[PDB]
Amino acid sequence: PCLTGPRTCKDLLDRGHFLSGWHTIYLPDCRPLTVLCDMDTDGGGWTVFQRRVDGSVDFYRDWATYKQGFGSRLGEFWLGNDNIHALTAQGTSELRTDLVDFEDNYQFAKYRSFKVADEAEKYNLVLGAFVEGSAGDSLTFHNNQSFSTKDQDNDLNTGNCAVMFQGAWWYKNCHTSNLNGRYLRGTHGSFANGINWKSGKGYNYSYKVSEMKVRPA
Amino acid sequence: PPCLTGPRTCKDLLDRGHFLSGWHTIYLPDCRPLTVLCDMDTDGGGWTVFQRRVDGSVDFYRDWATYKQGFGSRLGEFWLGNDNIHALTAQGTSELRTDLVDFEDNYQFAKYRSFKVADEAEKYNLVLGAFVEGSAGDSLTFHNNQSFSTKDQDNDLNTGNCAVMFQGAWWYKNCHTSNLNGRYLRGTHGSFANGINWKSGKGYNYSYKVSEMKVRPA
Amino acid sequence: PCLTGPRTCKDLLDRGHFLSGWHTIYLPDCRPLTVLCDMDTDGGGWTVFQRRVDGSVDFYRDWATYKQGFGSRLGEFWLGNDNIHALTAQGTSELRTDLVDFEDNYQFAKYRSFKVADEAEKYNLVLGAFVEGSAGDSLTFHNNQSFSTKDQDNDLNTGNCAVMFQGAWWYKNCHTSNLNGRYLRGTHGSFANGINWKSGKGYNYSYKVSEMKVRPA
Ligand SMILES: CC(=O)N[C@@H]1[C@@H](O)[C@H](O)[C@@H](CO)O[C@H]1O
Ligand SMILES: CC(=O)N[C@@H]1[C@@H](O)[C@H](O)[C@@H](CO)O[C@H]1O
Ligand SMILES: CC(=O)N[C@@H]1[C@@H](O)[C@H](O)[C@@H](CO)O[C@H]1O
Ligand SMILES: [Ca+2]
Ligand SMILES: [Ca+2]
Ligand SMILES: [Ca+2]
Repeated sequence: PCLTGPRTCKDLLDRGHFLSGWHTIYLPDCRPLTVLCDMDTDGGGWTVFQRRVDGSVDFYRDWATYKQGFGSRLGEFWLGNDNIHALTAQGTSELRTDLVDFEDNYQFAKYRSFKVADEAEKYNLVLGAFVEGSAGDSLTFHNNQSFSTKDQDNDLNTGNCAVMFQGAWWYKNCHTSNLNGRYLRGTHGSFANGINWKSGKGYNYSYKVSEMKVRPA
Repeated sequence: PPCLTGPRTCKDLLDRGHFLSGWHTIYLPDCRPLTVLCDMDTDGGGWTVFQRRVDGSVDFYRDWATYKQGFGSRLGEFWLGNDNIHALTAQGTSELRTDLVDFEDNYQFAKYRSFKVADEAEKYNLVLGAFVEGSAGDSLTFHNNQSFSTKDQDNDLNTGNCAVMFQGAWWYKNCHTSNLNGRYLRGTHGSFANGINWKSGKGYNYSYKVSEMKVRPA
Repeated sequence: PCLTGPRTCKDLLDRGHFLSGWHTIYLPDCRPLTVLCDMDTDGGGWTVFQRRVDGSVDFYRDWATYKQGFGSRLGEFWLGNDNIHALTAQGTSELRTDLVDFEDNYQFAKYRSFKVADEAEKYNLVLGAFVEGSAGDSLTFHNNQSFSTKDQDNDLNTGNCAVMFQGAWWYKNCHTSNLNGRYLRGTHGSFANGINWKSGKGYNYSYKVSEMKVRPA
């Protein structure tokens, strides 16, 4: 199947798959991966590597777990850092972030290009220009930063950001966005440890839905 | 353009011991593979679901193209696409079932001897057989023999645009007695007949919680 | 095909399926079966055979229907007794149960082993022994009874305990756990006919989430 197999959800849309769902694709080295395709948002063809929807999965996970990926196809997941690297290493994927609050308001953020490096470079975030988006730009702040988890500190803070904000991210000192934070359901008293996006609903409101997804430029 | 290679319907799949509802691949007429939702439970099981509404998560007020190719998500609401549905019902003779749930969790249903839609050439003309039964009453025969319409394709019998007037996409006459691709208005609504409505069921001013349209070989 | 594909969800996790979802496996007799793998909980690699989550599937069913299996891959289901049998047939696997109340508190129970008797010998519950559950042991009391359903009495009682409590279970005058009971959606005014587990919520409260699952040792 690797021969002439689809490489991204875009190929799958081009080839006539118009329903959002899980399909297998073939990574550059030919490894088959089953991924979530968003065929609807902003013209479709997006590969979704992060989804938050209901609080059912625990995102406070170690480096090994973020490495291989975790969660469920029936709901919330992180595709895996090795997987994300592979999806974004060769070519130019743009990045969309879709956000939904509990009052059912939708907001987004689109970036001109998105790439994460291999495990040897700490899954370094390399992020292109902010394009448009009502959610406002809350990821540029994180550009060119290593990824970190509770058991592996690569931040620019004297503490551990992933522990202080109970998540995992390309934290610097510490964060403006925190989509892998705890599912706190709306406004929360604690500071910045929920699924947050500063420019969007700020450090004190934890989104209901979060999706992170890539498409070839 | 039927495939003898493998399973042509959810019925075939049920027959080969697939007892759980879910997405499965069937083989249409030119052995074109399609992943479809099978209802393995309702009324003996083996129904292929081509329309599903559940939570209002997906926008159903879409244009011709979008309805032609299909839209939505396997995790939730979808319209299988008019090409797909035609392809599904062109060969043979399929029962149609409509299952409906209100927000008190009351179940209603309608059933029809046969259902097909013509190809795009003929505007996905609906061709419906006799009503068999159902607590929801018959709010579909009125639509027998009409072209499909969307908001950017008026093929109806009103001097206006039914799809715009009633925010949906359907085999609009002048205009309708069902509007299952209407807006998801959660129960009662004061607007007229622009919800997930079935006239003989909960009238023109109530929009259902769940709607499912499915076929099965007679 | 058969001699090269996985025979439990564990095998699939060892081959690098880190996300929970439906995958097909091959039983002892080479018949293929598509089962839900929990790749997440407790090291992952669990084949899930029962699942309650939203009360959308009628669990008030007969012998035949429990025999073949019923429900929706998208939601709630019973994998079916001769599958559950086929799975737990040759070898030995640990049963773990996972419960979640309508305020999002987690409770589980593990058992050294779990298997059901075949079509012939009714569906006799052959448990293992309790070992470390925050929801207590509400199943040891059921070890060694036949499965019974509204149309088949195999319990130790004058009336159908399954008709009494609208469930299907290894009953015996009567029950301490009613996982196939009704989804009475939390606090309820009838007795022992919800998705009940004594040690956990008592007899008049019905869980938000229930899952039973197995894994080799
Ligand atoms: C990928 C998929 O299944 N569809 C998601 C949907 O679940 C989400 O609620 C919304 C936010 O844009 O739309 C899509 O991103
Ligand atoms: C997976 C699926 O098809 N969904 C079920 C369907 O069996 C049925 O139409 C309806 C009640 O009839 O309940 C839905 O949730
Ligand atoms: C637990 C299980 O085996 N089922 C998965 C679970 O990992 C996930 O957290 C949940 C989300 O709805 O349901 C299923 O996708
Ligand atoms: Ca540090
Ligand atoms: Ca007109
Ligand atoms: Ca009895």
